[PDB]
Amino acid sequence: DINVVNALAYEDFVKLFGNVVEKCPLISAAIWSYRPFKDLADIEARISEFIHSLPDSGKEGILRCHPDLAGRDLQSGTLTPESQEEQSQAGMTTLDSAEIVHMYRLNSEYKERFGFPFVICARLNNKADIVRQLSERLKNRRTAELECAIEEVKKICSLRLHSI
Amino acid sequence: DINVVNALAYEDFVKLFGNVVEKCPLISAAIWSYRPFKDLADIEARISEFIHSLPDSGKEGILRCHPDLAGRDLQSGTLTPESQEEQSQAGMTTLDSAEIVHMYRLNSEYKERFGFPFVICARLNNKADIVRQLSERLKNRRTAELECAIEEVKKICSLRLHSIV
Ligand SMILES: Nc1nc2[nH]cnc2c(=O)[nH]1
Ligand SMILES: Nc1nc2[nH]cnc2c(=O)[nH]1
Repeated sequence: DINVVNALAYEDFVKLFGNVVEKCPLISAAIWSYRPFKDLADIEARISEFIHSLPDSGKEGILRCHPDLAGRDLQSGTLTPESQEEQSQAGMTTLDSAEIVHMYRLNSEYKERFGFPFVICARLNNKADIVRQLSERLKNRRTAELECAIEEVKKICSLRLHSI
Repeated sequence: DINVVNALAYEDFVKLFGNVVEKCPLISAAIWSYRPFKDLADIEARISEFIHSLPDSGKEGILRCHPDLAGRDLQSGTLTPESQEEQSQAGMTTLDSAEIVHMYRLNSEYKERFGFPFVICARLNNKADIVRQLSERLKNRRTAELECAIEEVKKICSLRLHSIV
């Protein structure tokens, strides 16, 4: 109900929507300035516009706020509730020993190449697609990869928003 | 050592500097793109330029990530380690029932007017100073207050950085 959303104090709006972009409450806090919203699509569009207004470093920064697939946070049970649901859904919590090592190596190569973590919309992909995509995007030039990666962020955000 | 800072993996740089702007690790994460940093001043300069490049809503967003002085999070013991230290140093952790209620009302008026929390460099102000600032700044136009508040965020950030040093 967008009417209830529109009457939210900023503190409650930030509590409700503060993690639609992983560890970036500033982004959802910002868009509250554009209330009232027509609908959830309006909120989505504002978030996309905000991300797009950022310098490249800002986009890279958003990426760096995301946890590795199957990395330290997943293994240590210190993911945000959203990342935990997403990573479980993509098969990350039931990887075997060889798969864990493989994800480590792939993540390591990616982050060494690009200087931010590998991000892919987990809810839209299964385990096998994830590995294929890691390997494929590993071949991208940095500018093209930044665009690709941010598109994945925007997909994650849309799903998060619609899960609320 | 700035050499040691420059050698940090982004994951470690974010871990160390991720809260120099309250609940805004994104800012520390972004500026790592600009390494090597010449010095501490370069880091602060990159932080300042990043914030300045945001739309006004982004600057408001940053403000909205800060907890109220003496507010719900302080009472619940759920402030960030830095925020707790800053507010304790400013005398917010030893207010009586009356004071706790009074902080609430001035903050309510302010946030209703401006649409973001009252932010002041707390390590540079005592109990009384804070109230006077709140009452004076309540008079500002919104355009001006945003600029005033963001300057305070940058002061807080500067001192958070120096504490790490
Ligand atoms: N959905 C999703 N994709 C990711 N890509 C990298 N980390 C994540 C995560 O936590 N969730
Ligand atoms: N230093 C400091 N100033 C503030 N102004 C409003 N909240 C805070 C806070 O947590 N710390």
